[PDB]
Amino acid sequence: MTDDKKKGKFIVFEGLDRSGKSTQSKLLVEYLKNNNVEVKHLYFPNRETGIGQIISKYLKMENSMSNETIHLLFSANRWEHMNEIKSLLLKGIWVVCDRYAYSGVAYSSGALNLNKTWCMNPDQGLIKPDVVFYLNVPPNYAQNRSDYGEEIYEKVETQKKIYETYKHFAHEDYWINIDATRKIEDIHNDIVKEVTKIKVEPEEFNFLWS
Amino acid sequence: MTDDKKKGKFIVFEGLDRSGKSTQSKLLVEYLKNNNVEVKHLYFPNRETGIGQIISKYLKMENSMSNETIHLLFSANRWEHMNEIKSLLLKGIWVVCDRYAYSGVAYSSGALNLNKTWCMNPDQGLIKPDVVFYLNVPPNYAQNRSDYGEEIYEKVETQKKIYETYKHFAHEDYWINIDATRKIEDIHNDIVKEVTKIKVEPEEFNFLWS
Ligand SMILES: Cc1cn([C@H]2C[C@H](O)[C@@H](COP(=O)(O)OP(=O)(O)OP(=O)(O)OP(=O)(O)OP(=O)(O)OC[C@H]3O[C@@H](n4cnc5c(N)ncnc54)[C@H](O)[C@@H]3O)O2)c(=O)[nH]c1=O
Ligand SMILES: Cc1cn([C@H]2C[C@H](O)[C@@H](COP(=O)(O)OP(=O)(O)OP(=O)(O)OP(=O)(O)OP(=O)(O)OC[C@H]3O[C@@H](n4cnc5c(N)ncnc54)[C@H](O)[C@@H]3O)O2)c(=O)[nH]c1=O
Ligand code: NA
Ligand code: NA
Ligand code: NA
Repeated sequence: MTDDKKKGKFIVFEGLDRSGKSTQSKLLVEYLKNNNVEVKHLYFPNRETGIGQIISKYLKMENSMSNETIHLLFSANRWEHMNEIKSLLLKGIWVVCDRYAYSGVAYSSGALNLNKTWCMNPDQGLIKPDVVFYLNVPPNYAQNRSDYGEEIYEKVETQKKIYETYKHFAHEDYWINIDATRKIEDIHNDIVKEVTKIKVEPEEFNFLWS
Repeated sequence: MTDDKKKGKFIVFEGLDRSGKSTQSKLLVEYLKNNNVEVKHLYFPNRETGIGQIISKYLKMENSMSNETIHLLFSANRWEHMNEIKSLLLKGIWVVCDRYAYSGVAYSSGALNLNKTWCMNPDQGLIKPDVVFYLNVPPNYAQNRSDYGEEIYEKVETQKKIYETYKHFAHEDYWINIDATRKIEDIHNDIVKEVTKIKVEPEEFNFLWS
């Protein structure tokens, strides 16, 4: 009756810029809703919060910030959401989340040359997701995307480095590589095949990075 | 000509709430200007910035935030200043600083119950000061001073836990314990005495947490 168990499932999309994360998670969520499964759609960065408004401005080059300043904002933005998320998952509501601490590490080490550990430390103790679908597109695949170049990191050479740093996570048992250069529909079914593989049962919360 | 040495000295004050840090540093700056040193007065948190504004609001109880959200903001706030303080110290301007990283560790783990290491990590890599002046007073000492209680940690029980965690720095190279229970001018005196002790010569930059 004093229950502290995670009851929803936590699903994260990771990927390079414009890689289809909104496209996929919308659909996943939509699929989850036609199957008696409850789910909230989240995303990082959340540009609505105080902290979030500053991240946005950085991304849009309306301001500039130092590497370590912006990195810690991205991380704080995830912690300002931990209760929300924890609450949802306690209640049995699934969370499908577009970007997370991986983005944080991939981007900052890749694009801003920060040290990976340094980059990881702030995000330690955030809730561990049950799965990450890394939508995988090659950096030069991305550029053909509709709004490519409008935001700070969307330059081929930069994505090129971010693509390489993302492999820092390939060895995780929840890291699921998805070849994302396809028909939206194909990618979608893979995700589905993979989400029903998971068994629905209550369990203790886990935290990064362990 | 391609020179990256530190030519200014960098002095932090640490202490519990309302200990006399602003007071003691207005004095040290005054003194430094007389005896011909160029010096800039800084303070943390710097409430005036996009981030500081959020910290301010937090401290006044105009918002709440998770512990981790706020702690990374305190850190971010110092990183957004490093470019400035590095330029100053590069040129030979001294920096006198009201509060720094130590505040972040002592407060966060003491008042908020965060893991020490985790608290330090985000500050790892900031410029190291030369000397820290800790204005030691007993935890219940300061409670009569003009505005005490207006801001979040200004509770006797909370001060005690902070006092215990500041000890984690107590007997270190750069750490200088000052009995700040005294009349202002006697405190000032003991500071100047240790300040005259400094060697003025250029040197390598040092970083937290070495
Ligand atoms: C969390 C975090 C983020 N960042 C950095 C990383 C990012 O560079 C940046 C902006 O954050 P963002 O999430 O807005 O950046 P993007 O993800 O690039 O922006 P999008 O959200 O728009 O990208 P999506 O991956 O959602 O792409 P999507 O909107 O789904 O689709 C793009 C286009 O492609 C089509 N499309 C979708 N799937 C397709 C497919 N399979 N085949 C062909 N076309 C496909 C879509 O319909 C759309 O037109 O922030 C950090 O540095 N640190 C951090 O901690
Ligand atoms: C940087 C950082 C801060 N914090 C926390 C620590 C803090 O709780 C709060 C910031 O808050 P603050 O630093 O603005 O507020 P205080 O620490 O209380 O410092 P103040 O700016 O309020 O004042 P001081 O401590 O400098 O005290 P001062 O302004 O010198 O004077 C206090 C009063 O006492 C008198 N006084 C001063 N010295 C006296 C003496 N020796 N004897 C008798 N009286 C003395 C003065 O006239 C004044 O009224 O945030 C974190 O949690 N993490 C972080 O990383
Ligand atoms: Na997205
Ligand atoms: Na105070
Ligand atoms: Na002060």
